[PDB]
Amino acid sequence: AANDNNVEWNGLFHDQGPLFDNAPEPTSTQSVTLKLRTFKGDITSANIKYWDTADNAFHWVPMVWDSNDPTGTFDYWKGTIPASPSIKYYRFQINDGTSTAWYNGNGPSSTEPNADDFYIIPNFKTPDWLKNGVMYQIFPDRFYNGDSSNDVQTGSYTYNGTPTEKKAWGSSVYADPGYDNSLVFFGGDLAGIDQKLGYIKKTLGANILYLNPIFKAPTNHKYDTQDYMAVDPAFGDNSTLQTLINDIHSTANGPKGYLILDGVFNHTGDSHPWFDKYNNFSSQGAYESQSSPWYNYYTFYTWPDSYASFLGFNSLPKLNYGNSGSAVRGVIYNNSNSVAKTYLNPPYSVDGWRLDAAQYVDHQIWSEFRNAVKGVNSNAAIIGEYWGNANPWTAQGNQWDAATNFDGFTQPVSEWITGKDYQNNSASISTTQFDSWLRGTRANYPTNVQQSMMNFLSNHDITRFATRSGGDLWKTYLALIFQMTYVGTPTIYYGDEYGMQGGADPDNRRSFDWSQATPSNSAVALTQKLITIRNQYPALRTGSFMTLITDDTNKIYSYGRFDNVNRIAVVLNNDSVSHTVNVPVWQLSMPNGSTVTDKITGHSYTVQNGMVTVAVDGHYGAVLAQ
Ligand SMILES: [Ca+2]
Ligand SMILES: [Ca+2]
Ligand SMILES: [Ca+2]
Repeated sequence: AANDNNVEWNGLFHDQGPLFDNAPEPTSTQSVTLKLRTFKGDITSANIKYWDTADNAFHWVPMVWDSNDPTGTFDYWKGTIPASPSIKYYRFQINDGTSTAWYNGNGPSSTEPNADDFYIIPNFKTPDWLKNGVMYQIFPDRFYNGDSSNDVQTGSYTYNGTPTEKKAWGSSVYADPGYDNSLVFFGGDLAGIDQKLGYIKKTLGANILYLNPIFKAPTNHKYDTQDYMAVDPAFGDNSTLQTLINDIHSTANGPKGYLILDGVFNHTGDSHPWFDKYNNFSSQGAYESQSSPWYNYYTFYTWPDSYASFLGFNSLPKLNYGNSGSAVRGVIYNNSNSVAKTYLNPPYSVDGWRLDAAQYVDHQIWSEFRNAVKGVNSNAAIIGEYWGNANPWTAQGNQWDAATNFDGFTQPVSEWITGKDYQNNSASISTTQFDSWLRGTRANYPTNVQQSMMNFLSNHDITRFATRSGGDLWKTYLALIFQMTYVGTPTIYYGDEYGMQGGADPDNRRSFDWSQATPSNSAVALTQKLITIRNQYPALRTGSFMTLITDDTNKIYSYGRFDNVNRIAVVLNNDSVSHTVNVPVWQLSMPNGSTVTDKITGHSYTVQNGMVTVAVDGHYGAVLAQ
């Protein structure tokens, strides 16, 4: 490159990783020094242009030449945005004489963008353990039966005229004729989770557990809460929960762990005493009388049978949060003994809440909720359920730390690798489309939020990845290599690590086959290897992300994860045959003559003419680190 009236887009880079931003989670008094990469000698000037919410105006900061990279291929330019408490948004103007390019979260543009600016949100922190962790999601009835004494039996109780059914471990999840799918119980419990902490924390290496609901409720899924304050007896008691939490937190039995609970705060069950549709309590619920002590906890359109609910399910009546200081806001979060606080305080001290159905609870309520949660424990995580762009609950730093990454992770991964959407409908995307989808969805979020997103291949509300993949376990390998090297918390839905299959609910909640929970299962062996690799390299958790190859002919995707210390080129082959790939590691400033090691195999390579040449099997990958 040269000063030649032309900005060369291929040389340009910025994100908020360590090489480019010295303060990605600044306080009010920390200035933000930003670096923009270009090809060496390519440009004549560059400017940071930032919107300041303090004065509703743009501000321009001229940049200066900072340095070359070690390979001598690139310049870095630098400039500093001043310290203050205000939210700010920035982009770059990049000039080479009569040529101008713009650059922001969406990359380069010939025209000035007005969306996808980078974020500066002073004093907004997400928990660093969430950014750096690996999460394991457990649907408790189906993971491990640690104790038969608490098992629900066939006919133990009835709910809305149907008896419960016990089914044998490993059998079909579908209720036998006459029974109901939501009242089928395999016997998994908290004691079982406790007994399997060595599998989770050592055999795999995950350090965060996320549980589907565990509080008293008549169904097997327990999203129809009857008592927020009691562990459901099928799963244990509150003392079992305390013991489980202390064993999760222990550093003596594996890495220090964290527990995130499912907070079902949009709605209760229809059998909650506040509602009491079936008169299970002496008290009078909202369904029973318009003079009920809890009548105003719900919203009736025509009392008693037409009321607000989750998605039209009459079993899930929607809570009326009223306005600030209301009784409902009190019992859920404000009161010293609220549901949200109770589990965050001793003797529980859980590490976060996953917010079920969170889009149906307004932004004011989530802002108050954040204050309640973070006031007890500033390092307790708040992850909202949302299937789209969760910017409205994340990008001002006043509500959630992150969201369930359906839109930025689960869907594009599904469509690229399996050719199906996550509901197993036909929907395929190319490698260029995959890369574009990923970039646009990252750009929806502040960097800390991106790094804290819950990135799962499957969950309890979508079809299993291994079913979408038609049973080809190598598609799971590929998905795992991507998952464990991408931006956001890798989240393993129990069983995905061994290739568990399953269609739509309830078949996505099969009982876990413990014969497969060893490194003799090749997917488990790869999962363990990848978690070890992710835990070795901060660049994989909090590093920059740069696209390197998007090859739609050979179905090759390559990207770099890199920081001040490490440079890692991930190379993924989404074809059904091997490809030998020339990896442009020069883009990551890996020097000529240096060595890289594929951390999956231990195979070593030498960088030549900016390239590493590696053979990658179909539906597999290499993780080329130095
Ligand atoms: Ca130039
Ligand atoms: Ca049990
Ligand atoms: Ca009653």
